[PDB]
Amino acid sequence: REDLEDYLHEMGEITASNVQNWLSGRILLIENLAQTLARDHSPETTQALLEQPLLGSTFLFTYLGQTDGTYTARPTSDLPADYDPRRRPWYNAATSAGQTTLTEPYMEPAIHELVLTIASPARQGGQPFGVVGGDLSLQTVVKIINSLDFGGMGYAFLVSGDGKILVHPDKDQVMKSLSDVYPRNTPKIGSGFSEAELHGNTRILSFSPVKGLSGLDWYIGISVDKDKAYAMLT
Ligand SMILES: NC(=[NH2+])NCCC[C@H](N)C(=O)O
Ligand code: NA
Repeated sequence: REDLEDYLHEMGEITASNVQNWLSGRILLIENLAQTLARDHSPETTQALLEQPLLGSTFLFTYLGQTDGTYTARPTSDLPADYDPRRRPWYNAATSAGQTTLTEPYMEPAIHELVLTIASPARQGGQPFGVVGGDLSLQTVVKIINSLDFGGMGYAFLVSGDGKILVHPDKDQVMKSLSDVYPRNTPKIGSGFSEAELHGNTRILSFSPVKGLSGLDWYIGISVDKDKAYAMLT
């Protein structure tokens, strides 16, 4: 029957769970770094803390955007001379969220590529002195969304609650609304399964929410080829 619906539900929960566990470990570093900088954030200690093998191999750039405009980042790169950390989208994201949150994908100014930033408000007893941040390329996340093994029948993407596709294997549909990519019979966020057409291919979409992301309701979208998926086992 439509036990394929049961398959898309389990794969959606497993993917959403694997993305949560993947982001939890990286959030652990930024919080551990923000709490250490809360105890000491002198340029001597901030330098030694920002350059360590665990942070360097995990994020493209690990940095502390201070409250007075001071910026320290590892590794260093070419940023505009008027670079103010407080005008950055990751600075206001951690401030408005009041906790460790994820930024929607934006253009990284140094390497010119889509990245998602983990950011925490660095405070010492409700007195914020800066915002700690770490950059994850959108390409890394896309690889983690599709780490599960499909039968070549579909893929998996990340979409927000409002319908804006965050990370996606197709670079075109990134940051575009769910209505833009699917103009007619736009899939609905949440349960259940929706039918749509993309590039002349009948597609079935399912959405499983990413549990555990404080401050965000992000859904793992699973878009599978309808005809290719109905090739079932015995
Ligand atoms: N010194 C650096 N290379 N910093 C790079 C990280 C900056 C951060 N991605 C931003 O958009 O503001
Ligand atoms: Na396909």
